Amino acid sequence: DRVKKLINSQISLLIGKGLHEFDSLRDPEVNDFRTKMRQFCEEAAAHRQQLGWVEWLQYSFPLQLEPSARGNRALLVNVKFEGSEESFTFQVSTKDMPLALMACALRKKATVFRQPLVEQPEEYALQVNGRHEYLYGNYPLCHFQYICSCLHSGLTPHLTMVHSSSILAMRDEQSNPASLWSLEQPFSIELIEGRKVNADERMKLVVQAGLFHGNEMLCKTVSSSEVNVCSEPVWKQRLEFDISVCDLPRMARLCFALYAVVDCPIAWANLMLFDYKDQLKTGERCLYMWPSVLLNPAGTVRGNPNTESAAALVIYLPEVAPHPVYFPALEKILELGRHGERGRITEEEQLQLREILERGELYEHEKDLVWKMRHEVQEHFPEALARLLLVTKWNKHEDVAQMLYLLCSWPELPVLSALELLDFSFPDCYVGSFAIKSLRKLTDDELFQYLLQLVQVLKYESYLDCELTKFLLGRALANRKIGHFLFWHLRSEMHVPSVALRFGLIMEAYCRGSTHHMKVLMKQGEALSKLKALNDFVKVSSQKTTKPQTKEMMHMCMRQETYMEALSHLQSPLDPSTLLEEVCVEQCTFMDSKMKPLWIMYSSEEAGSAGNVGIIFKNGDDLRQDMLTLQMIQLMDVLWKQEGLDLRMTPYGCLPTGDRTGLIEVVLHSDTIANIQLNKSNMAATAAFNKDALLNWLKSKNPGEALDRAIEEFTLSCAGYCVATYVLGIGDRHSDNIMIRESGQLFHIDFGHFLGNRERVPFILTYDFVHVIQQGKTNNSEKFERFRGYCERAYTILRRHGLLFLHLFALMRAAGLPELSCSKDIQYLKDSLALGKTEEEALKHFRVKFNEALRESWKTKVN
Ligand SMILES: COc1ncc(C2=CCOCC2)cc1S(=O)(=O)Nc1ccnc(C)c1
Repeated sequence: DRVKKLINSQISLLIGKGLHEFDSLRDPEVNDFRTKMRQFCEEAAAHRQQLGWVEWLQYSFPLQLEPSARGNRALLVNVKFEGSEESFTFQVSTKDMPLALMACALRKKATVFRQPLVEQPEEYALQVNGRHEYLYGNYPLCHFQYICSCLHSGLTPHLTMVHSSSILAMRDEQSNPASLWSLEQPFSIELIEGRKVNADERMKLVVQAGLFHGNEMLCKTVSSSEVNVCSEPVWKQRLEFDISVCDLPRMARLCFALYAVVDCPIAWANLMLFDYKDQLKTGERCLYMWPSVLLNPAGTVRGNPNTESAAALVIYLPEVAPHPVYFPALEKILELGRHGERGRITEEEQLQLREILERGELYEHEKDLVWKMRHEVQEHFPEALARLLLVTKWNKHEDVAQMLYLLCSWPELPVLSALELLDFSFPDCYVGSFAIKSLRKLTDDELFQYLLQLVQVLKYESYLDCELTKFLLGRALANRKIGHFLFWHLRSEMHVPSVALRFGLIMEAYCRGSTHHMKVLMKQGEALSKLKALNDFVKVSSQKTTKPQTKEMMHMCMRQETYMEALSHLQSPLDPSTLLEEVCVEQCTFMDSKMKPLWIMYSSEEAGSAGNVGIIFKNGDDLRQDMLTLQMIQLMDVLWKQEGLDLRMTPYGCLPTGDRTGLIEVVLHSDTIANIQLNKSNMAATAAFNKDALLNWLKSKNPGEALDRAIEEFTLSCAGYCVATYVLGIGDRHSDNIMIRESGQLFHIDFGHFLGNRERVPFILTYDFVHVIQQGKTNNSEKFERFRGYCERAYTILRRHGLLFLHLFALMRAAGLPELSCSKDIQYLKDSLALGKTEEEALKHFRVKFNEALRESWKTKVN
């Protein structure tokens, strides 16, 4: 009671919505979700409380491995022991396991402390200094993301030997405190009246209505009669749909659209015909409609929360029986579908099936053949499940029972196929459950890669308690990195009234499961409060006083006790492994752009060089599209690295955290092309020609022999971003949104416009980069053509995984991004990846675009 009331107020602050509002609804669906999901999450917290010390490391500090390891050389390593400032530098091989390194550290400890030790290497974990990152398991050193980054950057790994008893003390510290088919009457509803309708009084009001099973219409859309415009329109009329009440599928939704005629659209509404407990809905309903900016089937089945102004359509769902009618059980359904005649198929008719299954829209007579051959499909082409599901007649219960009988015997599908089955175009709760079963095999690394999309799938759900929510909640409770990000993906959409109820409930369920992680997340949101307040002080001050004056005004504001306490010693929302220890106030600043984004610098004494990190607080712009583009780029880099192609990419973090608010990870020792190209006086890189400025900057940052590898880092990262921006249609590319690292790595920032946005983005080649690739020479086709090979290679690797990109982009349509909503945007990708052509055909096409970019590049060399 004493702690439960505090935990409840902590949860409420964390999610920015009071838990009392959930109870004020008096909603049974909400209440049952809160009881059931708190049971599931506390069970998980208890399971975690007893975990072994190595399993607790797997929960808190999951391994960050290189993509090639997933599923030789000398190396200097510095190792200290927890509780001592003394350290030991020693040489190891890139192929040695952490155990060998730990055993070597223990021998070099026994020889200094003159004592034959009791502790063994098996009792220790290697922590990365000043990070929530560990090195454990049977993997060679080079296979870890930390050691791998240290070899490229030439840096020395600094590890700490943490004992098993210390790891177990962290676990203890973070403890949680103690029958339908008989009804053959046509489906009908009574459109009674409307409220708060704001429309043109010269026009008349109409109510269109469709019956949907996801994207497909169950029957033709019906329309209401015209009634003069006013705040309270009255109809009191019965609308009949060409479908039997027995034929209505389980996941069927009634979609409404209120509009004016002489074509101004006013509002929309949806609802499920079956409630969460499978009962057919009866009685009067008040539908608080959403404003339209015609019928919207993919829209939310929950009403508009603002009842103080939303227009409300009043409907009556008739009583089709004297008793409540529930949806038949799986046992009753499987028996109907179990009986299903099998006919013999011709060998000439079997050639037509194998061709269209491997070929993708179908013709009317081909669907007839796909359905007839459903049994041969299940047993020889099980990967064609989604084609068959689309040919099934969801408005004819005999077909649906027959399909579900095959589904329950269907072999498990590869992850790529399951991702397709999560699309709104497959709304059956059993299809969704078969897809989740096939996704259970996803590794925590694959899960995390597609986590963003899986969160958008939750918006397509028809009911609060679903298999996907339980799967995502179960994975978040067993891996703290997944839990961290799943929290921030939901927390960032709390300002959207259509998703606030579901996301606030899922966040509450997680907080029951991890009380310690709630405190860690609160500390992060508290920092975000102070950052918003400090960015507001800057947004105002910057437009009166000069940039250097506003900087010391910001620095004094940051030096207040409330700021110094809130902004220090927290986990980075961008990376849970990165600890943000001491704010370096004098190092902080802000951009002179419209939204004045804050650049907050941090340092750590325990972490050293790796502890010096930056975060950019952005308020005013929507960070969702950058986050998606960056994840897509990082996916391309994982795909390329899996084929042994490392193109030296820079997928920095970017996380939306609230309404037009979010963080971006600063990439240090990097500058924009525009700033290097300023060609300033008295500095190192000043050149005779501007085409040299960038190569002279690389020359000053990488002296002598370092330059040759800096040019190769540039070439590889160039080839990678040329392909990525081409495939993704990233336009609006200029010198101020292209940055380069002191290492030679080139990268892109400011991903506001992608997928052509409506024009087709060509392949781009800047001659300023071509000059760096050619090592400052006018003609160097040896180096230039290596670059063209790196490009062709990168492009062909991505095409082999084009379906993965298409399925992921299809799931992202749920997010509501203005430049990603319909098939028109997904078309840009099929064109850029040339997915309908053969490899030699698509490479030939790609070669033409690269040559066309080269002709465009010579138009600036000749000048
Ligand atoms: C879209 O906005 C951003 N995107 C990325 C960065 C980064 C920078 C350096 O490290 C990797 C991240 C920063 C921002 S920003 O600071 O909000 N905007 C900028 C616009 C143009 N030029 C600059 C230097 C910044």
